[PDB]
Amino acid sequence: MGLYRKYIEYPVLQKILIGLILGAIVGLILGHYGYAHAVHTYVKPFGDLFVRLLKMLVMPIVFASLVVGAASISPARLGRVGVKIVVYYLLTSAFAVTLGIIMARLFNPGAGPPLVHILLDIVPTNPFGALANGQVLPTIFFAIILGIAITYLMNSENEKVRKSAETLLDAINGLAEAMYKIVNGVMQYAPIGVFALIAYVMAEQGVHVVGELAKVTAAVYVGLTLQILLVYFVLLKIYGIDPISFIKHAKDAMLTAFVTRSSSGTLPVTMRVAKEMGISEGIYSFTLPLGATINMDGTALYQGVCTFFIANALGSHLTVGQQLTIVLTAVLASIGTAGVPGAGAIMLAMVLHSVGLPLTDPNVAAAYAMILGIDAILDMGRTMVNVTGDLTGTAIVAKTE
Ligand SMILES: N[C@@H](CC(=O)O)C(=O)O
Repeated sequence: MGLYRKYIEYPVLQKILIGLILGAIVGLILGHYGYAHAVHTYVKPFGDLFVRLLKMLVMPIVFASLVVGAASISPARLGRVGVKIVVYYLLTSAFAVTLGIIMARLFNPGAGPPLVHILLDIVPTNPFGALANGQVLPTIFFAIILGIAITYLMNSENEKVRKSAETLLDAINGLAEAMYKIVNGVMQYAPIGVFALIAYVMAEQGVHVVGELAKVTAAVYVGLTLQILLVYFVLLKIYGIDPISFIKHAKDAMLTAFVTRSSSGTLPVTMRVAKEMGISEGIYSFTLPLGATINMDGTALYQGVCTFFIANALGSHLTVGQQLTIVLTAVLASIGTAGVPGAGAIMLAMVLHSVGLPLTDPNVAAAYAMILGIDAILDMGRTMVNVTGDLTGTAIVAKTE
């Protein structure tokens, strides 16, 4: 076709980066000349199509890949990896949100759920209904249950049941391997989408990011970088794995999660960098699709610093906010959020409705609107630390096995 084949000749991460750079440059130039409605009605629909594709991909890829993932064995490896991976994700997410409580105290703010039905909603009251209407967490539950039942059926004695279980597992594996090819097809289109998205985001609200609300995003970025270098480095340093080689060996997945702003949009490159890391296929194949959508350390560290930006601009106080329930509801919102770009803001609204200062006041929508505008640049570092937390967990359970 001509220049199209040269466009599918470049490597991907030497192209999404040039899209981000030439999006931020043209966004700043068109923000210095006041073309904000021009970008918002001409260039932003490409980024909205990109976000539409990354939302489309998440629901088959969290079901079929997770059913295939729960086919190592039923008892031993699955049980031990399950317990020592969910408690690992819980401690990493809780340490991230208590770092967020630690943050915005050395840093500054910017001036200018019935508590058991949330856990009972994990069990889906209808599996196809909880697969249609979003609901990533009950889809995860039903997918793990179906995987365990399929790996029980494959060890049966009747030949017809064995053939039927093998055919069902091969069908779901065909869907889970077709969704990765659709991910590759989307991430070929990705530089146009990230160009449009960062162009609009730098144009509309990002023109004054460094003037005011610079200390909140400085708090987010310094907290995420210190989260990396003070949790993941020490967790690789406990179990005897050199972590600078871990960054230089997983920088592929780190960078594509940094630019595409989706944890579940970087699942194939995270799987290929685990195999290029050589973790082992049977030991990552369950915990990477689980960890892609059950632990988000970026949103966990992000909800605390967002609630401290809102509550310390014009809010009640910090100890009247009762930070322990902020930690708990932020861990729950990190667990229950999806892997799309603009996901954690809605769960942040859920956190604020659940802990205090709900979204009805005339001085809470004005603080939330600025962070809804600036959410798109924080999503980058959020998904970056999420995918490298997944990779860190896979390397840890590679060590203790
Ligand atoms: N972008 C995050 C969610 C968020 O921070 O809004 C994810 O893909 O999981």
